[PDB]
Parts: sequence; structure tokens; C-alpha cells
Amino acid sequence: LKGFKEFLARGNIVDLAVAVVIGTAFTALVTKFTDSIITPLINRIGVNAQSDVGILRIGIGGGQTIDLNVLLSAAINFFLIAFAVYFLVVLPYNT
Amino acid sequence: LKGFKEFLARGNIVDLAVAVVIGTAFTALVTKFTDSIITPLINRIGVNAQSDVGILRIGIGGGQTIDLNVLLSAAINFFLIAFAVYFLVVLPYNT
Amino acid sequence: LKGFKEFLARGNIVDLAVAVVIGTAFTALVTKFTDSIITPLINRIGVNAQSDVGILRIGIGGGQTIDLNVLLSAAINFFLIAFAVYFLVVLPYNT
Amino acid sequence: LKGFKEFLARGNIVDLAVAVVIGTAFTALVTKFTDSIITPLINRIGVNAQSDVGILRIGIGGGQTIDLNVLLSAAINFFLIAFAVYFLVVLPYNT
Amino acid sequence: LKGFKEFLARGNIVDLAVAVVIGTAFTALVTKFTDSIITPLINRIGVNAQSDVGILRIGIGGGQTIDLNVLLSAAINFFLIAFAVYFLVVLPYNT
Repeated sequence: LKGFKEFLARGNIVDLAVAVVIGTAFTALVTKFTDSIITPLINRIGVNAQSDVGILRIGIGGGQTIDLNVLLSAAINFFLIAFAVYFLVVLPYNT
Repeated sequence: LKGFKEFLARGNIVDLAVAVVIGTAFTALVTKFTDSIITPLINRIGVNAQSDVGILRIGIGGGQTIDLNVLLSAAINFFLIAFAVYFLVVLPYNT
Repeated sequence: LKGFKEFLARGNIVDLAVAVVIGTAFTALVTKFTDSIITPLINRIGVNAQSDVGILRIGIGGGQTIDLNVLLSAAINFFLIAFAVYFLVVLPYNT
Repeated sequence: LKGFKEFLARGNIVDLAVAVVIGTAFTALVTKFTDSIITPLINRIGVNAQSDVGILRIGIGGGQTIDLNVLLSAAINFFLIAFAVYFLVVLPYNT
Repeated sequence: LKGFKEFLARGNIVDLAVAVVIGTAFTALVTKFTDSIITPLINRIGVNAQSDVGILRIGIGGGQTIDLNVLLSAAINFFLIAFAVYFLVVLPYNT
């Protein structure tokens, strides 16, 4: 048990490994928040995806989509991350 | 060996590259748990996702889901990462 | 709320853990900017991927694709991340 | 070329970015080893996840699987990243 | 306007968050080159999916797979992450 446990507490490895444990975790509470709740409110939009033809010589030549409104949800991803975390850092810490 | 091994041991490229190797590995364990186990208990819930009528100008007109309960399985994703790391990594360090 | 929200703010666990909240959340606005808008414009290219005849022991032995231009949309992926990170973040900081 | 190739050698960007270039790169060799070689021996466990009768008010009424295979595979996702980083990076460094 | 683009620039976040921007985007370009130029050549090899038998008592029991050269589709990006970075980022820096 010595090799793994006692090397843990040193230096910046505990400041960081658990910190990218916070970067991926919280931004999933809040991204999967965007894209499950809101991106369907952004999938009711639909006006996008003006038809496109790409004739692949391997035979995919019916049509394609140039679909824009998930870019609209890509800001719903970033902003509400940057809203769910912007509230919690400013209130107890930034002051 | 010289170009790689010698410039292996330096600086933060270990405390910081290996530390985003603890981030993914521990949060590819516990997140892959959250949806292996809990989300289909939350997907047993199901009563979510009242339909969302989005008529694409490309021609998909059946229907869409404003699909909630994987959001509920994202709080399950942020919370239960923050407890499995609160005991293995925090209880023998913070104490 | 005490042991949690006040161990919140000490050291590099705020600067680093949310900089990867900014690592994933910022690029997702601009990566998905390049994949909903551009990669479909790069699906109009379509030329690349002359077939590959490759069998498996399961048995898939019809045809493969040796497909390039998403390499040519992965490059559009790295570049505009660099442009969008250079404008809102670096242009007010490099000054 | 001066704004790019002289702001790079400053501070910790080289030690920190190339690091998360190491972080994701290395576990991309190890987590996929987990899930390509082993996770499908873990789907050879087979008997997991007795059907989960979940009533959706919206249209799915046949069954739900809650597969513990991929949790036990996530245990193969965190244990096996630990060995690959301990042998190539730590044995000549911890010594 | 102010509190955003002026608290933006302080400390290491314009390093760190843009440095993990470097960790997200660079590995993605080299890995999709690895996934699009190369997967074809690698799915021509067919080392993957050696037939296996895993009895789901929940009803997938026809034939299974144990993917071996998806391990071989992964080594190609980890090393090429370590090869594409060495020419663009390292050779004018290590000098």
C-alpha cells in the first residue's frame, strides 16, 4: 500500500489531478444540462441544414446537411457552463 | 533514449501530464459507472421528455424529445465523482 | 456547506480546475462551430476516400473508405479554436 | 511569427499544454486498450442488468438494460491506466 | 463588459486555460488524421473482433468480438501526437 498512497499527498499532484476531475465533472452537470434540456428547445428550431450535395466517388450521392443550430447549442454549452460556474466563484470566493 | 528519457524527468511535464492522466482515468471509471448503473435507473424513470415539434426544412417531421432525465444523470455525474474522490483522495489527505 | 464550499478556494484548485472548465467549455463553442458549419461544407468536398478492400474475421468484406477531408475538417477544427481563443482572450491579454 | 513563437517560451504554457497533450494522448493508448481488448471480454460476462421496467409517457415500453459490464470495464479503465504510467514514467523517475 | 475581459487576463488562466485549449485541439487534429487517413488502412487489417461467446441472460448471444487492432488504431495517435508535436512545437523550441 506504500507505493500508491504516500506518494499521493505531495506537491501539486493533488492540486491538479482532482482539478481535472473538477473540469470534466462540473462541465458535464452543465453541458449535459445544455444538450439534453435545451438543445431540444434548439432542435425545435430546425430552419437550418440547407441541403448540400456531396457526390463521394465511393457512392454517397443522395445529399448532406450543413446544419447550423447546434452551433447555437454550442454556445448553450459554453455560456451555461460559464453561468453555472460564474455564479459560484464570484459569490463566496471572488469577494 | 536520450531525447525522450532525459527530457522526461523535468519541471511540471510530469506533475501536470501524469495529473491529467489521473483526471481522465478516475473520471472514466466513475462517470462510466454513473451511466452504466444509475442513468438507466433514471432512464427507468422515463416519464420525462414531452415531445418537441421541430419541422426541419430538410424534411424530418415525426417528432423530437425535450429529453430531461440524462440531465438528472449528469447531476449523478457531477455528484458521485465528488464523493468517490472525497473519500479515497480527500479523507486521508485533508485529515 | 462548510467543509465543502470553504475548502473550495485555497491554492491552485480554483485557477486550474476551472481553466479546464474553460479548456472543455471554450473549445466546444468553437469546435462545434467547425463541425456543424464547416465540416458539412467539407462534406461537399467529398472527393477523398477511394475505396479500401479490407476483410475482417467477423466478415465485413464489401468495402472500406480511406477517408481524408475530415482530416481537412480536423485542421479547420484546430485553427479556428486558435483564432477564437486569440480574439476574446488573447487580444485583450497580449496588450 | 514573433507574437506566436516568443509568447510560447514564456511561463508554463510549454510545460502545461504539452502536458495535457501527454495526458489525453497517453490514456488514448491505454483506455482504448481497455475497451477494445478487454471490455468485450467484459461483455463476455454477459449476465448483467436484469431488465428495468421503465414506463415512459412518450413511447418506449419494452425493456431497459443497466449494464454492469461497462462499469466492470471502467474498473479496467482506471486500474490499467495506473500501470502504463507507473512503468514508463515512474520506474526511472521514482528511482 | 469590464469584469469579464479584464479579470480574464490575470494570473495563469490565459496561460492555463489556453494551454489546455492547446491540449484539446492539437491532439484532436493529429488523432483524426489518425482516424481518417489511417483507420481505413487499419480496418483493412482486420486484426479486431476475434469471435467470442458471452451469454447475456438479457438477450445478445449470437456472437461476440474482442477488438485487437483498435488497440492498433490507438497507438497511431499517441505516437503521432508525439510526432506531429515534435516538429512544429519542439524543434524550434528545444534549440
